[PDB]
Amino acid sequence: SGFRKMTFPSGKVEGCMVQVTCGTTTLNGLWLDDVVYCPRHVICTSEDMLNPNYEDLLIRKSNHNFLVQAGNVQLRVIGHSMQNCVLKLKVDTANPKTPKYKFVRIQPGQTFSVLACYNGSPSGVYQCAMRPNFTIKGSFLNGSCGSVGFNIDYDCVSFCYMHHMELPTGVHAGTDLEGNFYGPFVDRQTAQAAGTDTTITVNVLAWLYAAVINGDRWFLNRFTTTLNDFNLVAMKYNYEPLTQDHVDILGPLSAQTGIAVLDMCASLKELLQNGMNGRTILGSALLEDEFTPFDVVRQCSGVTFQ
Amino acid sequence: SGFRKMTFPSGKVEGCMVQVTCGTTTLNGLWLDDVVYCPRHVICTSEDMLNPNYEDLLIRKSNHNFLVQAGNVQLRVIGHSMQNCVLKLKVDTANPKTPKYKFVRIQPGQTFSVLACYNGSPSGVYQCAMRPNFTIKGSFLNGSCGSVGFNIDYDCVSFCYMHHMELPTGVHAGTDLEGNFYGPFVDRQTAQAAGTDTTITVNVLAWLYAAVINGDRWFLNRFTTTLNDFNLVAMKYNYEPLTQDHVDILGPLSAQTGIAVLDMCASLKELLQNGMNGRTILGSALLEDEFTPFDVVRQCSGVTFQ
Repeated sequence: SGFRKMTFPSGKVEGCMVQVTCGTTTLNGLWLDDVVYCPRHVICTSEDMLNPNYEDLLIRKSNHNFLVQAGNVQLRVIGHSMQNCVLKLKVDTANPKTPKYKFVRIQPGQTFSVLACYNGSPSGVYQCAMRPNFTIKGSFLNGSCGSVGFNIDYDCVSFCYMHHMELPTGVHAGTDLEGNFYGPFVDRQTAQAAGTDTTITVNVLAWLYAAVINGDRWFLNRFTTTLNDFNLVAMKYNYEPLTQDHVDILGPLSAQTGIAVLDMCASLKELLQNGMNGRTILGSALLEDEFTPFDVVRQCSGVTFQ
Repeated sequence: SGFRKMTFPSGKVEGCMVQVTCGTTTLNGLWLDDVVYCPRHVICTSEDMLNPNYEDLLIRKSNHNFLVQAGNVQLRVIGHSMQNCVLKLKVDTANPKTPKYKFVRIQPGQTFSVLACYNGSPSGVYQCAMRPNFTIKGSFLNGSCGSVGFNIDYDCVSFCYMHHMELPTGVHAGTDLEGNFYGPFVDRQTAQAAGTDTTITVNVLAWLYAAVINGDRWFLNRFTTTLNDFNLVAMKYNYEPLTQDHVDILGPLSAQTGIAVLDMCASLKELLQNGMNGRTILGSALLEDEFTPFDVVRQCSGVTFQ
């Protein structure tokens, strides 16, 4: 038993983390096959980031202006191109540790593991979720740009995130591995703010099902509610509107534990209107929304992926 | 910026995770050089665990009764021995992925990363702390035995934990890599209970310093307190007695932020006597005690270890 925030084994990703140097700037890159992917603002200095013409700045750069280091080994750059907000440095040697991988644009609410890196060296890994406002609440200091988010299914590494910037509000924004920013953020140093960050309701119900499996049952009420009435309460407390697809996704969690989805929605409705009354659930005094229904089934059933 | 629960990159440990089979039982083992370390209750069935004579059960076993699998490769066992609560299976081939490692018996309050495994396959990694009652609050299902805890400094893998059992209370107990159980627990299926689990006070103050660095300052009071008076309040709310060594360890956190340790102890005293009043600190409504003062300096300064 037990339930904690888990990340995928980051071994397959460490073998792809490189250091990219371009002028006075250095950040991390992702080395898959003979292409190194890195944020495109490595070609900017601190003064260019106010309003950089990336196409113009990229013209002044040649292949030999990109210093890619894989540990102690240096990869000779033989081609550079940019799509959206990412660079593609074609290198001469392919990564011998390239795992089976995909580039996946995840949807909001879904989670992934983040391998934080500095100077191409992995520094730690933590679990994060794609907030409804397309931000993530990771932890990134200077030099962490280029760190990737990913999910590990079977043996395939599903890359989904690349960190790009810290917003003035303290949260983080980035792109998929094709360079497309999640949300309406751009890779500039301007007044950027994220919208209303609501709560992923389907994740909260999955986290509540994991509580029942683990022994916490004080919240299981003696009431019920319909999907329409529950969504009325959800909008008052800034929760994502629950759809029937969410109810269908919570099917196995409902079948494993015996509490119907709408029955758990009433328990969540009671928690939104009465609070926790000083109690805790899975060691937390708040309602957690960064566990997808798959994340719970992973941990409450023991799925491996080596 | 940002602050989250972080684990060390588990890559160096995945290359050491093997599967050990002995009869109908299968759990995980740690393969360093030409020795595989695994829990000693792999030689027991479900009925032996009430009161197993491990020396007697180990006599009935020979080298060829131990089936060690490293992925698809099988390691031929050429020698078996047990020290305390761990087995040592001498194998013919040394692990080509053995990192620089140590066997370290950590002290309570210190943290480590746990790589959960099933059938020798890594399944996920989460950060945990050695509670004052020598338990850990991980997450372990059947087949997770043999999973290790570790810390990564520089390039050296400091192994410190090996999971052994789920207590009836739902928490977990284990040994160091020399087989010595943390705490008064034994590797049997008997009525075992952990003592009073108190709060690691020095960790809470470090987590409060990380809050100040990250922008949370609502708890920084206009009072102060002495070490004696604070320890009086700490014992009322079941907190570890703060020593001068703890104050000395919080030195750099005090110097980086400007709030003295005793000044922060008054803010913590106010939080113990008044609660959070509905507010949160670093996204938590409770007081976190699973961040060592080193864990904060790791994350608030960007220390890498590849």
